[PDB]
Amino acid sequence: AFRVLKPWWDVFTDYLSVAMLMIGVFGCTLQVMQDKIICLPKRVEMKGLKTDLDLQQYSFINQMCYERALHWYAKYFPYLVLIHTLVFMLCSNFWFKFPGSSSKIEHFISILGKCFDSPWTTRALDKKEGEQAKALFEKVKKFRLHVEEGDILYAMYVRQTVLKVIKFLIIIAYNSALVSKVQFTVDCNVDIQDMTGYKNFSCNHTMAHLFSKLSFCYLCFVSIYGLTCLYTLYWLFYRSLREYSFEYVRQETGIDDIPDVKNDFAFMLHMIDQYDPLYSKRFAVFLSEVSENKLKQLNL
Amino acid sequence: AFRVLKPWWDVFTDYLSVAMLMIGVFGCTLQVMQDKIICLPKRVEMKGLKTDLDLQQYSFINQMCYERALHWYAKYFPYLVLIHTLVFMLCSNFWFKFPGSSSKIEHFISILGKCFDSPWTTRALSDKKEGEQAKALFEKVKKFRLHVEEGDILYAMYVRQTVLKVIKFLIIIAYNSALVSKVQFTVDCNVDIQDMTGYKNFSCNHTMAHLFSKLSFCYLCFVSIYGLTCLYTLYWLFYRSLREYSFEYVRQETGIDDIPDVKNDFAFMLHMIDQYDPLYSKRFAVFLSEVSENKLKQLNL
Amino acid sequence: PAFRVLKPWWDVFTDYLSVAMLMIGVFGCTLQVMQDKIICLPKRVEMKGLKTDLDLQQYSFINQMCYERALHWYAKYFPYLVLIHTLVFMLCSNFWFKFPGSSSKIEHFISILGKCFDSPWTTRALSEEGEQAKALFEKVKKFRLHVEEGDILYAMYVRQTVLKVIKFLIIIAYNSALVSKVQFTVDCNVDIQDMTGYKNFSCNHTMAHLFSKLSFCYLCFVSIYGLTCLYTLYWLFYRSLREYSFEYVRQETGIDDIPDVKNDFAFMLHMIDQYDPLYSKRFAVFLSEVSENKLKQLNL
Amino acid sequence: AFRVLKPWWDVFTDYLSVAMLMIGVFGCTLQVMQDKIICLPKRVEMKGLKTDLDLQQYSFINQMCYERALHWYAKYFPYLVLIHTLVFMLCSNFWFKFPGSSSKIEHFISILGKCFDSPWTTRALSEGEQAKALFEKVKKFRLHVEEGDILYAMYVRQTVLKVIKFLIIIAYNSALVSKVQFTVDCNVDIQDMTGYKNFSCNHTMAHLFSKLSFCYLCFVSIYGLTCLYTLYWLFYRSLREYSFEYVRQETGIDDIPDVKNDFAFMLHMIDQYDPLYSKRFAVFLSEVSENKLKQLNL
Amino acid sequence: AFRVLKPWWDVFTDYLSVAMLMIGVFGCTLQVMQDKIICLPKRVEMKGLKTDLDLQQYSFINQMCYERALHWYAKYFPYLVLIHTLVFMLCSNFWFKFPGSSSKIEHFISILGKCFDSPWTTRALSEEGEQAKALFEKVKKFRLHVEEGDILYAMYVRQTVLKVIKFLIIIAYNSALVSKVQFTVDCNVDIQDMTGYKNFSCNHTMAHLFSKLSFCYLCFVSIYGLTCLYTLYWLFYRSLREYSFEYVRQETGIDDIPDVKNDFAFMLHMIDQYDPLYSKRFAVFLSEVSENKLKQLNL
Amino acid sequence: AFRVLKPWWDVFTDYLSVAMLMIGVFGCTLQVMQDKIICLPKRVEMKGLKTDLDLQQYSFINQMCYERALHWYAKYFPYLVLIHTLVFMLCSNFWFKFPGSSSKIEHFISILGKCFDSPWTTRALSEDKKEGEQAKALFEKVKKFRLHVEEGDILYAMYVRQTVLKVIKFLIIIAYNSALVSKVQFTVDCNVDIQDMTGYKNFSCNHTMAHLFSKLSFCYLCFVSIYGLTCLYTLYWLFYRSLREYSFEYVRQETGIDDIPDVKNDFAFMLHMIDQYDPLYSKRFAVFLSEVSENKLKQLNL
Repeated sequence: AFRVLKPWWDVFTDYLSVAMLMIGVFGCTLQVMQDKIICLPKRVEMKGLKTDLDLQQYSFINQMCYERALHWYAKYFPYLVLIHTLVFMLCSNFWFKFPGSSSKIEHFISILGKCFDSPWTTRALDKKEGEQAKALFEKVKKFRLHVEEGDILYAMYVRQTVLKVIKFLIIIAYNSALVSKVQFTVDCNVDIQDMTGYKNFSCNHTMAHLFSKLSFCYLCFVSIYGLTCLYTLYWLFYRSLREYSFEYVRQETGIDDIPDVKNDFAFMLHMIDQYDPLYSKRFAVFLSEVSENKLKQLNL
Repeated sequence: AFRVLKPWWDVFTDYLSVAMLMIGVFGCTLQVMQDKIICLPKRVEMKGLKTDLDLQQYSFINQMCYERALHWYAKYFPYLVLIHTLVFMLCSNFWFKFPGSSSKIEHFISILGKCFDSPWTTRALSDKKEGEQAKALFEKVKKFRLHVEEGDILYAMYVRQTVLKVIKFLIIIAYNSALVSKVQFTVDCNVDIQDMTGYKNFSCNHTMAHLFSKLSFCYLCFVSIYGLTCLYTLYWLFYRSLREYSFEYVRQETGIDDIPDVKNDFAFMLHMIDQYDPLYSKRFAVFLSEVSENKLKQLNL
Repeated sequence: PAFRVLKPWWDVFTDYLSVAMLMIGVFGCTLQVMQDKIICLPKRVEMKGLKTDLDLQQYSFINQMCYERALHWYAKYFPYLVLIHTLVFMLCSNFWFKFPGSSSKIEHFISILGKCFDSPWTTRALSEEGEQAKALFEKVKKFRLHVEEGDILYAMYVRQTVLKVIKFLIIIAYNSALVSKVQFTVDCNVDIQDMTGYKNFSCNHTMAHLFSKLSFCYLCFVSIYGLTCLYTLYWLFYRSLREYSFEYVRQETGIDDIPDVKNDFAFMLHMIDQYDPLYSKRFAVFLSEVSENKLKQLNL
Repeated sequence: AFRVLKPWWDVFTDYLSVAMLMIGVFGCTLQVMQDKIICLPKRVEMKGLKTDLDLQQYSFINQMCYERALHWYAKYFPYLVLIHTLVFMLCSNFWFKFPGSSSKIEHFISILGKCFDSPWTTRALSEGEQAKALFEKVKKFRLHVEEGDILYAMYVRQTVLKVIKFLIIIAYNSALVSKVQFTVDCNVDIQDMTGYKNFSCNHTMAHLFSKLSFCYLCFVSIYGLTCLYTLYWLFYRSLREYSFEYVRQETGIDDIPDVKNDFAFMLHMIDQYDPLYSKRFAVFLSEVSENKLKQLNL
Repeated sequence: AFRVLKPWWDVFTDYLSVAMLMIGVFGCTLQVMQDKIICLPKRVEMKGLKTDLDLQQYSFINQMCYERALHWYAKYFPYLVLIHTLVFMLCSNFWFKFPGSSSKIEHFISILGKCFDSPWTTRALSEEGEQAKALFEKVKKFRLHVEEGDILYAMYVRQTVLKVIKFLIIIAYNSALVSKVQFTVDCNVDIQDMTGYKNFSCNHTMAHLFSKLSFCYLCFVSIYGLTCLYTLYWLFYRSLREYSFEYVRQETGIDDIPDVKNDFAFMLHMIDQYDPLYSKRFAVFLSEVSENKLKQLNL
Repeated sequence: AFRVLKPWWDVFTDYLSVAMLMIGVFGCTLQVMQDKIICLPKRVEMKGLKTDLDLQQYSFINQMCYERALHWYAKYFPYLVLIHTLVFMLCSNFWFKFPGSSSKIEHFISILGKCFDSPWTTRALSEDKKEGEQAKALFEKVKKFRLHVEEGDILYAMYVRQTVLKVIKFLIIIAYNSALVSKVQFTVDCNVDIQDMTGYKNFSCNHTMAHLFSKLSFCYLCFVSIYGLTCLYTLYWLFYRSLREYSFEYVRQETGIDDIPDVKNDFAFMLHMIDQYDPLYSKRFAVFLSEVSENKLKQLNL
């Protein structure tokens, strides 16, 4: 379970991602359920000017004008938003499922769940209990040795953060670059004259008020997501958390003989701190020696 | 079950927000389907005049008019209502959802639950496990009184939340009241798409106008209620100093005149939870006297 | 859930009729926006048809101006008014377990009723363990010490029925005074005479002969439901339910000491009794000093 | 559930397969919607030339033009993408769920899981009935699976075929992705009925189709590169043998046997998921452990 | 459940049936989604001739032409694919759901299940007793009931023969008249008084798409034919009318179990195509010395 | 469920009938989805004649022509198929659902289940106080039910009449379908008289969905013919053996316990019809039907 294995960063990131997906879906829905460009030939008691063009030559005119006079961004913005949202979504689903980094999370979560609600921790401040305590101590030592050398628990996190930050920067730049070229009334000087007669036509993209407005809203939302990502990166460069400073536990437990948590164990403890400040205490409790000997002696 | 600390105000808030969201959804659904503008040129057995304009010049006329004539409010009111309603709904839920502030409320609620159910309180109100449980509850009460009674952080967050809600309510009422007088039926569009189409001035009729305007008033009305609730809210936390309680009535009630008058976060939480069921306060304050510790020790002894 | 016994027949009939009225309102709104509304034509006063010579957008301007300033306020937005009134009635009916004191007292009473209805010791005493009887007795003291001190829940149903009756009267008045304005063929004289060309016009509001009939049906429902609330006046006005006197149980059980409760305990007891005359007998056992003394002696 | 027996050459490939299925679905949907070709007869302040052709002869013109004047790839690209994607999925599907050998894989998985948490495993690292049953299961595995070939060959072909398919897909969707254009120049002979001989056509979904085709080219390149790396891994380890050296030297047991053929292949493949079940299997397969268990049976 | 009797033939048959049903569904979806034959009257600065005929007359022309010009395979092809697919799918999956052998299938399944995880079976094969004796006696009685009568040795044979015949017929028809699914044809309808013109040229819009799904379906039919031919070859090239527990005698220790023939032979031989050792788990009940040893242990 | 109370005849019947319903449904779809008669006015390098009729006068022409020009069978075929299939399906299951005759079948099912595998049955058929109690209870229940049921004929009359009605309906369906199947053609000729309004009197109509209707009707005739053949065969097998008296002659001769007599009327019919599912429950229910079993149970009570 990752409910406790998710800092304050990755609930706001998740909510903003879901909001972006909803915005993109609505934009694409409006793009599909519309009429798009509707162009007519420029003519350079009132009475209308009878253009005298059929209902198929007008379909050809509109088709050529759309994909020869409307810029790149204005015509596919929902697709670009959807793709970038997919990138920022499945760039935060790797380290929880990447190759070789799946079993360790489950093992650590199982250990944390198992070694939490026991009488020994409360009594810190018959044969079955002692045997279970010794088995838990041996398993904890074996697991801590297991996650002690190959530490894919910061490289994955740091890499995910770096990719997220780079994507945020590029997305903001691109979005703010061309969001000035999505206009309503374009002047398509498309030259197909041997068939449809008229030379230059004017065009009026239908959905170009929701396009710019949705682009501004999406740019603001992506700005918030990028600032949150930058702050999360800053927390990753504010203090070397590759080892844990088990000073509070050692001082306020009376069992100050446990080794200091380092590498993946320290990373997991620091992350769990954002959930509840007792899981690392539980691991340290089932990470000592004198208390283990006392448990063995009380087992008999 | 963080429901004990949610007064009648936070109960009406969810319902009013749901009503506003439903109104917005219906409005957007209506604006999506029905053809919006139907504009025609003007003349600025009586036979009908023949304009002689095709079925694409008519669509261009309609598209230009329904983007250069109809005002902003009438064009996009449902979206504004949806955004404002979502913001208002989110604001109230961000008092206990503050990152890292869920712990204090959870501890207070669980400690109150453990204090309101033990038989030790009734025994003191006139074995072996009883004294141990009473002593452990007293120790937990001291620990919460040590940590959960450190600073008035929570009472400094609800005040800000209520102030923000009031400011938003004033803004929403002002904007809607000022600009809900420009959603009209027969607007006049004077657009110079004249060489292309043929005629200069025209009249337009936003089909889904007389409905939307009516809906607006409903929203305005609903908004008032929410704002009004906030008003009474900004009288529970303003007319009295809710950061220093006084459990003198309960102490005189059960006889033990030894439980002190709590202050700061403990006082705020007690005085806020009391309005839901004003009896758990006495039970909670009961496990705050040295008589309880002495009785637990003697019973254990 | 678990509230099936807090409803006399009046509540059940009201729920059924309200569901039906909501269904009718939904169907009405679907019809009101499902098909072609008012169709209007311009009055023009060997056979030969008269050629009006009006296009297919001039006609839509005519129809839209002549079906928003000619049909009366009832005929146009009728189904919406029906839906609004149905929702108002539903909220008025189901607001007995939402207010704070209502929820608290209802929770306490429901818990006590569930505990007592499955009390084997109650049946054992009624035939002529250990501290479970004492726990039940303490729970009963808690219940009829918190709940049985005032009529907090007794005014809620004392006002909700009144409000529902007033609303029923108002609805009958409105839908019966303005139900003669839904006429099929209306005459609209709108002065859109320069744009379209012809001044006066006649209109047929196609979906009228159905809708008007529907209104009658709606009134019929809002009649029967109303009368139901009327009888709910009697059970709240016939004899003072402020006290419940289980005098019959005293003779039928052999223990002439069961208390005669009053106030909100009495109200809830009488109402639950109207749902089923089986909970009172079972719950009376843990309400007498004789049973407490018998349990205390049997412990010895 | 075959979740452990899946190297890095089994996760990214599956994900890219899902992506290919999605791209094909979107393309097929788009071709289902929209209108396709819209063609008009050419002339082989200016009033437009009145073509003056009915509304059914125009449908005849468009129907002829979009059948005799649009290239094979561009006319049916989404269907081809879907078919090729399903084909490349099916081959990988039977790799670990082959028709007539799924029993062996499940048996090996069950035996490995049982051997993972043996009570004597920790004792050797530092009550005989369960150990005896596990020893019997291990003996059954050594008798049946170790003598059984024709399991590594399946995982040889289920990577050999995909490489050829990837090369062919790149080749086919390489050249014929320059003949998916916008405007064509149809010159058909329907002149006695429609009236005009040569006409110009403008396929509607062509730019988006070209973009989606380039995207599918990139994703297929990724999948093919993953397959090529997997094949190179198979061909750059000679991993049809077992050499219990690390677990033996780390435990001290001097009776660890060497597995060949199917057991060796399974060990080498699962050796990417976690290098711990191999130690448990080696411990269960050490005859000194069996002798110690027999002595302790007293 | 009954999946135990499912050789490679059953897997291939189920898969190809799914594929054929998919192709037929995708065809009959488009069979009426788009518009069928668009036909216009032939005329037997370029300027377009004006036909001058209304919309209803054009609808009548199309209706007469695309029912007097398009061949009995170009028009109702998807329905033919669907009918043939249903026949070739319900011809199989009839052994397991036919009265007259459904009880036999149930008895075979129950006998397989009962003599599979017997507590004494572990001891007997590797090296409580009353239950094993009861199961053995019940199995023996069931075998004696099913000993005489090939009520199951001919059902599968006839099903395979039927599928072979249908495969040959389908690969004859659908490959002999796949030369008429075509684009523009020449309708020579005679409706001249009403519409106005005699000879018309037509274009069946979904032509060079049906004539490709046709080759796809012909390939799928060929594949299912190959699988059915191999199954038939397995059926009538080796003597499956009598089993042989030769390996059991030389690999278990009880050299007195007889060879069950007829229905028991067919059921055992078919099961052996899925997992051989399972038969061994029942072979312990095929020796009377096993019952004697069980009685001795119970003694 | 009395699935075992159903011969092969009703195994395929309530299957083939299902198929019939399917065809009907499809037809109804192709009756409401696709179009119908598109009739045009008759005229008794050329240019086409311009009829000069609008898109509503053509609607009135088509509506009158395909209501007074297309015969009754072709106008509504599919509804007839659905109704006839419904009649056959309803008459199919009026045996085990009628009021006042479901009880006997349920009692027979319960008794057959009790006696199918009973330790006393095996003990008597091989060559505990609870065992004796169960055997005595079974013998008492069997003795009660034997007098309870086998007095009338409410178990053979129902099936005989149901088969008779099904055969009659199959005959009628074949007659009607094979009779008026030469009146579904493409080009019918509507010489209607609406000329003061439209303008032309003699017009020709071409029912759009005609050939598909003829093909589906031939299919339905074939399937109903198969069902009729099955009904006829079952009828021959039901009225030739005189199943009102069943004697376990085979069981008596292969067991030698000549104390179970021959049942009569309804019990005989129920046993003989159960004989078409599994001839193992028959001997099982026959075993606890002799004085020897009750006598042995009474002796074992001591």
